[PDB]
Amino acid sequence: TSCNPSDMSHGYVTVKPRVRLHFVELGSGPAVCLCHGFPESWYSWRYQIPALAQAGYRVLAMDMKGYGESSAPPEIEEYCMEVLCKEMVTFLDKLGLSQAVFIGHDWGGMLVWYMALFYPERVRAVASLNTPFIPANPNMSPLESIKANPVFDYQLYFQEPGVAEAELEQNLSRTFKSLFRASDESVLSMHKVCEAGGLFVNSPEEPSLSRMVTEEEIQFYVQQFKKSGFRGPLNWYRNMERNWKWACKSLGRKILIPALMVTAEKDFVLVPQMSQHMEDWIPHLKRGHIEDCGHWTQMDKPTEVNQILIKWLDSD
Amino acid sequence: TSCNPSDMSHGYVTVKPRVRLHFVELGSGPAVCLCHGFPESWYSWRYQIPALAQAGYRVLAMDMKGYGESSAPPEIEEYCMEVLCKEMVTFLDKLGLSQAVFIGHDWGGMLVWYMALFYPERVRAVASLNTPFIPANPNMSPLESIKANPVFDYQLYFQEPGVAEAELEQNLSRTFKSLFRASDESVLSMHKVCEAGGLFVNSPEEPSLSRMVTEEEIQFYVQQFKKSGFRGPLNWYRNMERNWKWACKSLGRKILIPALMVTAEKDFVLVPQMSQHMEDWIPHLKRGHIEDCGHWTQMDKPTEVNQILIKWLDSD
Ligand SMILES: O=C(N[C@H]1C[C@@H]1c1ccccc1)N1CCC(Oc2ccccc2)CC1
Ligand SMILES: O=C(N[C@H]1C[C@@H]1c1ccccc1)N1CCC(Oc2ccccc2)CC1
Repeated sequence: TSCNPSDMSHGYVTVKPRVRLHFVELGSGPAVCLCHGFPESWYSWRYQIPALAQAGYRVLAMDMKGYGESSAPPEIEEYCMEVLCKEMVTFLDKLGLSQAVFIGHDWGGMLVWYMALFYPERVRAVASLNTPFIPANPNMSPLESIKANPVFDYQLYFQEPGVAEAELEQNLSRTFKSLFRASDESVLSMHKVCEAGGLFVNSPEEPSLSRMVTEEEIQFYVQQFKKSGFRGPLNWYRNMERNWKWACKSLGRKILIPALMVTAEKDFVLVPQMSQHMEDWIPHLKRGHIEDCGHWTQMDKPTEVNQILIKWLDSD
Repeated sequence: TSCNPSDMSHGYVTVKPRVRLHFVELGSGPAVCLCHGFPESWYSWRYQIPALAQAGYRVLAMDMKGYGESSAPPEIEEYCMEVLCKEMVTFLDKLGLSQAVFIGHDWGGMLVWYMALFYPERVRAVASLNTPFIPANPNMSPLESIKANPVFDYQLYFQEPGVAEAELEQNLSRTFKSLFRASDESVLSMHKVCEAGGLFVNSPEEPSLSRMVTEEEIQFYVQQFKKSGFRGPLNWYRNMERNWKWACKSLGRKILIPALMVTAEKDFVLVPQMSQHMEDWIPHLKRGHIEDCGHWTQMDKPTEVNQILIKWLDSD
């Protein structure tokens, strides 16, 4: 059911002089590109990779820019959606793939939605775990969306370069044990982070291991983030204005390729209802929904995830 | 139309603790594994890779064990056909490929024949450039064979470890310019190498640049062989008794999968006639033939090679 790092084919593509993307590859058949979120890894797809391969697909599980063995340049602008999207199109070009199915989770979900929006010729079909597609609003900028919804206080905390990095890097084992939990095992409150002076200001010093993950799996993430740290990954949050401006350019156009939106009942940041009017701009959208499932969808409910993705790939 | 290394996807698979195989990967569709000869590189397929990919195939171009970015262990036993084939099987396994079409040239061609013989379940179809399939003779030694063939003198010169390595490594640039030439530009004789005391004793000091290759292409080979040198590549020659014995436990089995033999009119080591009775053991055998084509079939007549491989791939 799971992947061992040293038993995988590891691929590397240079998308521009500074930058190479690492991926893991398994299977033959149509190309399916898996795109993880924050603060994760190709390995967050470890339960999907063999199941999709076995179901008849050629799986490319990325280390997204900023992560793992992929390049992690320091400049904030290197991680705006426009740049990240172009690099992924280049990725396909170097691999000689005219198209691929894109499946994303969290920030990776935002990525695949924009790939579908701006590069539909290169996206055979698109699926997102948790992250909805909301057309950009030309009237309200990104800063007025947080005042409307206090849940994203932590996002403000993530803005100033250096600050969140030092807390998250301070003790990597504690970071991942604190984050990677089932929703009922939560020890964090993304609500008054800036005032409290940190995400872990008063969560346990020695968190217990969640029933979702083993010590060995936590240590893999720990090992991976020692390479470049949290600057690249946190830079994904620091281009809200640039992402908004860019999203605003494709107002009129709609996603006409096969599409899947999967919601998780207990994800308290990417709430199911955020996706509810996606029919209005994607009438053919297919849906899944996972019960009793928190934010860490792939880890939390791998079997449900596998069943939903495999059924959708095999049909449309 | 060729390949630029920095524009290729580079793949890496650890097949056992000490050994990882490097490959370049381009395209989508049925998997086609390309296996070069001595002393070459994945790069020797530079004109086939884009053509096959464009023709609807997923091309995996190998650095064979001993070469380029693949591991090159020192021991001679690591390069016997049994170990090499087993490793190629592990390669497919970890990539999650149940089968591949195998296409080989020179020593690579000998490899794919053995793969077809001993691992028919993993080999979809097989094609060899220049290298014929001759069933092993139970009654005649490997050293006994060379005594009915004086052109294979150079093979004796290859047996003592360190000797040829030193000659071929002493000026890499001269080495490749001396070897990679059209058969009418030849500056070498493989008549009496042992007693003449070297492959390059009577060839020019600064050979001209063959018409088949540019200075830049030559320098790529130079760069590649600086990593490991010639020990690994030459160890391919130093297992004749073991290879013979291994092959002598396969004399009942025939190749039932689709098979392609491509002969090269001016290959003065792997002569076309050496293949002339192959349909006695493979009745369904397809053939290709290339006029005015020396040993370096891929670089010498890339158009014709492409035409032939694509036609046969689309048919069986
Ligand atoms: O912050 C996250 N993910 C949380 C789980 C990560 C986290 C949080 C806190 C600590 C560690 C990890 N977002 C919000 C930004 C974007 O969602 C959008 C953006 C715009 C529109 C719709 C959705 C991607 C997902
Ligand atoms: O030496 C080569 N290749 C020559 C062109 C390389 C060369 C030569 C000289 C210098 C550089 C490169 N082999 C020997 C092994 C096998 O030949 C056999 C053996 C047994 C049966 C059938 C075929 C394949 C061809």
